[PDB]
Amino acid sequence: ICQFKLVLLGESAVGKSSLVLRFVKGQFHEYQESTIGAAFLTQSVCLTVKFEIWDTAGQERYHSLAPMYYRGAQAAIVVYDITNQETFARAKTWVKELQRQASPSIVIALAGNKADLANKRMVEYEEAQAYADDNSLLFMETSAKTAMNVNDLFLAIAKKLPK
Amino acid sequence: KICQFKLVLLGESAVGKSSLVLRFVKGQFHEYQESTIGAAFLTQSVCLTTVKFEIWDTAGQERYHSLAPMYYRGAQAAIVVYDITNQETFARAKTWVKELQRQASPSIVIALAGNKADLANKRMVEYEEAQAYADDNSLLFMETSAKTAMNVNDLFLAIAKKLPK
Ligand SMILES: Nc1nc2c(ncn2[C@@H]2O[C@H](COP(=O)(O)OP(=O)(O)O)[C@@H](O)[C@H]2O)c(=O)[nH]1
Ligand SMILES: Nc1nc2c(ncn2[C@@H]2O[C@H](COP(=O)(O)OP(=O)(O)O)[C@@H](O)[C@H]2O)c(=O)[nH]1
Repeated sequence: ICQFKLVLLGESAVGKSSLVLRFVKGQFHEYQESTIGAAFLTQSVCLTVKFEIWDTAGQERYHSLAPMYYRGAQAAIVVYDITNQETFARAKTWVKELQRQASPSIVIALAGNKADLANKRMVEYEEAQAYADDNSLLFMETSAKTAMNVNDLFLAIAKKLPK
Repeated sequence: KICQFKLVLLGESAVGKSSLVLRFVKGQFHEYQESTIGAAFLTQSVCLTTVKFEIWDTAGQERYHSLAPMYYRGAQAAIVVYDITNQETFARAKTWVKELQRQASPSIVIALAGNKADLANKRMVEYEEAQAYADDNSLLFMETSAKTAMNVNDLFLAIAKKLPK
């Protein structure tokens, strides 16, 4: 079993907490408090890769916390909301921050969350894909609400990590 | 440069959480008044860069550990209070330190306050047990008196110095 630390980043309300709860606990409850209720949570994927997952919900404003959150992190997911263009712009700022401040070996994924609300889409799939490709990022659209692509994002990260 | 943070107070009922908050925020103490800060939260600052605290009291809510998600969400600091005249309160402070370490952001700054230190002629919690305990858990520690204001401002100052700039 390989075990790694993974951090979730992104604007408040994009779905960071929901994504971690869906992956770790299997479930979703709408309008819950925006937190994972735990200092960190753990879950695995079999190829076995075990993730210790740190959420930044409630802490998004505090970029000087970066040293602590990124120390010993092997992976990160930057999350945006596909219905909110500003959150995609914001995601780029965190991708940049990871690139400048996290370990040079960190595996970064971008998640376009709330893809169940594709009718209210404001960030084009092809736009985020090009951006992800330009930055050597993993990219998927996700829905914590339905579970669409949630486990599979963590699996894609697991495959990119060292053995 | 005003950094503003959220701070939560934990500890057994009657240790002095509400008194400590009112002393820092309003400057004053009134003995035997209701165990509440009379506000959803209160704000006060410390100048170093000015650090502003939005302070949540748990007085009246101590039983309900299931509220922790809401209280700890977006919190950057916490103070766990005990009463230096009451050993069970110190034993209890350890339970809340453990709850914060398990359930709050890993980045949270945690302080330990031995309150009612003005009643040193009724002391039952050894300062050295408390200090050793604080050291083992990477906590800030001071004894305080909401009643006289001894060390109350300086406790929040010490927390402010440890928080991110
Ligand atoms: N429709 C939809 N709502 C979601 C999704 N993920 C999260 N939410 C909701 O969006 C709000 C914010 O989610 P939350 O996980 O707390 O975001 P966080 O602040 O980034 O941790 C809550 O009401 C969630 O239930 C999703 O994939 N689809
Ligand atoms: N002697 C003394 N009494 C205090 C001190 N702090 C609080 N008290 C008193 O202890 C009682 C409980 O305090 P309170 O602040 O309501 O505790 P809380 O339930 O933790 O909010 C009240 O009668 C306070 O006036 C202190 O530093 N010294």
